[PDB]
Amino acid sequence: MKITSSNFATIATSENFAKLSVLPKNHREPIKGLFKSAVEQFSSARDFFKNENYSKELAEKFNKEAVNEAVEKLQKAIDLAEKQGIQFLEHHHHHH
Amino acid sequence: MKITSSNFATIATSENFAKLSVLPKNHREPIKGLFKSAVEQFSSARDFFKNENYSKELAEKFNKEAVNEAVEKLQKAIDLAEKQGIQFLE
Repeated sequence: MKITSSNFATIATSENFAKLSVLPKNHREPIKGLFKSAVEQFSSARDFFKNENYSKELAEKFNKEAVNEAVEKLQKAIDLAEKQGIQFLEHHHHHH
Repeated sequence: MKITSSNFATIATSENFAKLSVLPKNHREPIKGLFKSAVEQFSSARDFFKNENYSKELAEKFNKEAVNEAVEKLQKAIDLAEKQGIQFLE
């Protein structure tokens, strides 16, 4: 699947994370690492908005670049995982 | 009510998790966390039988203790919730 800034949060779920548990430790730990790293970086990308010493311009720029790096990392983990036959869950709007 | 292995599925639902967004935040956050943590753990406990590197004795032992723990979580979640006036279905 294609990770974007819009759909990140709806794909990087504990469910999709739990699917990684079938890979051998050799392949599983680095993928779990990229996944949890992207998620930590994504969920922190807006924190400069609340930092009073940062301008709105810089906080918006940083937010944008942190998200794009987290998206890149999640794409890397998903792509590594799909080559091993893992199929992640899409977001089905009518289920929420 | 009081949570057990058989009743966990019937109680921890989206409907019941829906009733919790109405809560005031200081109460709303930890009870949503406990609830969500319980569900995720109840489910992960089933992947123990998928691990071919686990003896069936070990996989069953871990399955119970994980379930048991998820039951503790959902119980207090429900304790902490009903104390704020949320009726759940039996």
